[PDB]
Amino acid sequence: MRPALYFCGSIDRTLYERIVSRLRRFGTVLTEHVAADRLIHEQDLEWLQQADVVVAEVTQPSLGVGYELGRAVAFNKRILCLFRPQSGRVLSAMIRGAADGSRFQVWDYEEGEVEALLDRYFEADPLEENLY
Amino acid sequence: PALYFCGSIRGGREDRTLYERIVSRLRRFGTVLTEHVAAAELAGGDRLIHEQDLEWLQQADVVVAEVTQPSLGVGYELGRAVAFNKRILCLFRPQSGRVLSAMIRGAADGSRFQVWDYEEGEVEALLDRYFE
Ligand SMILES: CNc1nc(Nc2ccc(C(=O)O)cc2-c2cccc(C(F)(F)F)c2F)nc2ccc(C(C)C)cc12
Ligand SMILES: CNc1nc(Nc2ccc(C(=O)O)cc2-c2cccc(C(F)(F)F)c2F)nc2ccc(C(C)C)cc12
Repeated sequence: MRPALYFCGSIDRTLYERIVSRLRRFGTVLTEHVAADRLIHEQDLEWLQQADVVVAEVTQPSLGVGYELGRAVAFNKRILCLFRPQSGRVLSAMIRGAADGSRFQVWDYEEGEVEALLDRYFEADPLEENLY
Repeated sequence: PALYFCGSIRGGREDRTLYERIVSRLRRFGTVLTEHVAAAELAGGDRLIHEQDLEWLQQADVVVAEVTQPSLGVGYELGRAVAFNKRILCLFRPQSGRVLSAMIRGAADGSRFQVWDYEEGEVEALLDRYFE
């Protein structure tokens, strides 16, 4: 089966659909139907552990997104966070500070470039190798 | 006891008097590791901030989190705290009109991780109940 990708965002919808649509080129997006409480917590936890990579849109402040990122770090997951400074917000220091430039990355982006940034991210460290 | 008070930067401005009341009450039970962060007008290095909060979180006997304001930082600290199996109390005000994230309400096991809905006037009596 294809790699499993976890898309994390705040429960924007047009941008989230573009992110999920692009990530489907790299594998199954486990949270695709969520994008489209104990039971919810358990299901997201099951999917986070299954994920090969966690891609989180962290522009909208969310306790849920933050919590899933904290659990993901504790699971030693490969994490990419996407933040849009054009929102006007200052990203939480806890999320910027968690970055280590390798396993946990935080990229500031402009809405128009998100598809190109996701291709860049998987070209540098693919989940499936390219054909010859 | 070492007590970790977890609140949001936004809540530290909009709920300043309420955060001061919570920190003041918590001091009757032990040392509040984050007292100086709550007293500050909120950055000095995001990695330094992350490492400091993570050191205090690791050392804490109990984490008391005010989760009424959505915050990626408060969510992240709660996710790291659950991975450490910290004893956690989350305080949420439904009069705010907010719907607390399913991820936070769903993390409750009702004993180790508890989430209490409250009205601001009763917070001192509720913290006395919790530590009694
Ligand atoms: C509210 N319903 C369900 N939420 C969730 N996760 C959340 C919970 C809270 C938060 C928050 O911002 O606090 C955000 C999320 C969330 C996580 C990943 C992606 C997205 C996306 F942005 F893509 F949509 C999210 F919103 N997981 C689910 C998993 C199964 C089911 C049923 C099918 C069983 C229901 C749910
Ligand atoms: C922003 N500055 C500093 N933040 C923090 N933690 C945060 C980071 C982000 C968030 C967020 O909501 O996203 C919230 C917190 C936070 C954590 C616990 C208590 C509070 C309280 F509400 F009580 F105030 C918090 F706000 N730790 C620090 C630790 C040392 C220093 C020195 C420079 C003085 C600075 C800081």
